[PDB]
Amino acid sequence: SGFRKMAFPSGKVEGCMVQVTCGTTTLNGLWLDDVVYCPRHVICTSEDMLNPNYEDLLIRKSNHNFLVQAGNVQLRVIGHSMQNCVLKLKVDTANPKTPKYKFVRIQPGQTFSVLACYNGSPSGVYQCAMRPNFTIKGSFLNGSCGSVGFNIDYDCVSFCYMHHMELPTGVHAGTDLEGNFYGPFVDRQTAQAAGTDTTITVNVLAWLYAAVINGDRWFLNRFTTTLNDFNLVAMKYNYEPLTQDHVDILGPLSAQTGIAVLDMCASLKELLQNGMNGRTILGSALLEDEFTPFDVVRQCSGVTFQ
Amino acid sequence: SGFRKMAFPSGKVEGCMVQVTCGTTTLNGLWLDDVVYCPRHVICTSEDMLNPNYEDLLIRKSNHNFLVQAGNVQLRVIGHSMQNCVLKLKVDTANPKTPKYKFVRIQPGQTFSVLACYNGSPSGVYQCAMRPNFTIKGSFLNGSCGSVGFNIDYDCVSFCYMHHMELPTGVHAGTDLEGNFYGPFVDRQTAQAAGTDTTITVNVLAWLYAAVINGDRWFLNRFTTTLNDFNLVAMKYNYEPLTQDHVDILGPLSAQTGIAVLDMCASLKELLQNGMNGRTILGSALLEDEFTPFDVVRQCSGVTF
Ligand SMILES: CN(C)C(=O)C[C@@]1(C(=O)Nc2cncc3ccccc23)CCOc2ccc(Cl)cc21
Ligand SMILES: CN(C)C(=O)C[C@@]1(C(=O)Nc2cncc3ccccc23)CCOc2ccc(Cl)cc21
Repeated sequence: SGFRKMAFPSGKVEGCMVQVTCGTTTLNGLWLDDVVYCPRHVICTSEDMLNPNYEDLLIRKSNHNFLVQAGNVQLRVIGHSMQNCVLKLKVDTANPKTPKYKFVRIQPGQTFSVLACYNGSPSGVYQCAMRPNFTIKGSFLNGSCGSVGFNIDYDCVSFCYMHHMELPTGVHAGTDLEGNFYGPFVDRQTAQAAGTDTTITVNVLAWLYAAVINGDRWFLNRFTTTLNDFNLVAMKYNYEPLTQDHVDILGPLSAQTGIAVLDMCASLKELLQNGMNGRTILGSALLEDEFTPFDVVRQCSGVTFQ
Repeated sequence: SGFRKMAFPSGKVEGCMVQVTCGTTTLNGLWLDDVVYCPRHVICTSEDMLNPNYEDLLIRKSNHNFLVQAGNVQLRVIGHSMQNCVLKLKVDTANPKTPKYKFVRIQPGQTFSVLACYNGSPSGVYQCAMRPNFTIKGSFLNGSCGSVGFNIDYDCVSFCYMHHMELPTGVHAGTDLEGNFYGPFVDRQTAQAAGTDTTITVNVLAWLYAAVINGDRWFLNRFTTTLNDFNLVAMKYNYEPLTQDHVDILGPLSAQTGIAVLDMCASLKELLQNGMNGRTILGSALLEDEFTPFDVVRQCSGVTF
């Protein structure tokens, strides 16, 4: 029993973290096989940050301009190419610690672990969700660029995020490992703002099921609702609408706890209306939305605590 | 910017996790050098746990009764001994992935990362604090025993916890790596209950400093308090007393933010007597107490491992 925001063990990603230096810029790279992936903005030189022409800046670079360091060993860059907003540095050594991996593009509401790095050295690991506005609420200081988001499912690392920038509100933006940004963001210092963030409703419902599995029940009620009436109330609290796909994915938790999805939806409807009244759910006074239905099933047992 | 509950990178510990099987019981072991450490209750069946004589159960065991598996390789147990509530299995192979390490006993309020494991395989890493009642509010299912708690200092792993059991309230109990339980717990299936938990006051203050570093400052007030008047109020709300050592350890955060420790205490004093009033601090409606002053400095400065 118990419920924690749990990150995947970061060891498989730690053995891939390297330091990439281009001129005065130093950030992190992900060394997989004989390729080092990093944000392409490592090549930007002060006046090439408002409107950088990356194709032109990269053409002017040689392999000898990129300094790649893996621990206390300097890797030899033998090629460089760009794929969207990610720079790929071909090196003369395959990473002997390369895990089984894949590059996956995730959708909002999905969770992943972040291995925060500085100068190619891992400093911390935390769990977060891709917000509906395509930002992540990370914890990153200058030098964290190139830090990666990942999931580990059954021996294989799925790389889903690479950190590129911090927006004016302190939230973070990045790309998948193919260099495509999540959200309407660009790797330019031009005026950028995240859209108004909203609550990942399916994740709140999954977390309420986790609370019931862990013995919490005070928020439960005898009501049920239609999916449409629930969505009408939820959107008034900046909660995202719940689709039939979300109701289906909540099915196993519904079967495990004996609380139908729309029965739980009526409990969430009441929680939004009254507040918590000095009570907590899984030690939290706010509704948690960074646990997917998959995370709750992964973390929780097969038998519900009665 | 941003503030997250952050665990140490778990790689150095992952290379030490092995599966230990004794009879029908399977749990996790920590393979360091040529020794596998695990909870001694792996020698227990079902009746044994009700009233166990571990010295007697262990004497009846032979090295071949212990099945130790590191990945898909079986390790040969060549010796077995007990140190308090931990079983030490001498193996014929030193772990080539043994990091620089030490065994440290932590105090309540101190934080550490937990590498939750099942069948010697790491499944998750999370950060938690040793509660003042010596329990940890972990997330553990059956098979998680032997999962370890650790911190990292420079390139050295300090092992501070090994999971042994779950109490009736769902909170967890375990030992240091020398087998000594944290708290008044015993490794037996008997009526046990954690004492009433209290809030780690120095950690709340550190988290308030982290909020000020991140621009969240609505709770700051003009007031200050004495350490004695603060403690009188804190005791009343089931908050741990704040000592001069805590005030000293909060010194760098005080210097960085320009808010004296006793100035921040008057802020906490008001938050306790009045609540948050519909506001949040670092996105939380409750005061967070699982970040030490060192965790806040480490995160709001980027110390790497
Ligand atoms: C991984 N999880 C938990 C998801 O829900 C992913 C996701 C989803 O709906 N997420 C979204 C939740 N809520 C709000 C959102 C706003 C904008 C954008 C997405 C939002 C992503 C989109 O495609 C599907 C399709 C099918 C299912 Cl079952 C889920 C999803
Ligand atoms: C290093 N270089 C070349 C930069 O320009 C990085 C930078 C950035 O956001 N870095 C940051 C990441 N994450 C956290 C941070 C915290 C504080 C301070 C900075 C942080 C800073 C300037 O604004 C942009 C704009 C667009 C892109 Cl893609 C990157 C950036």
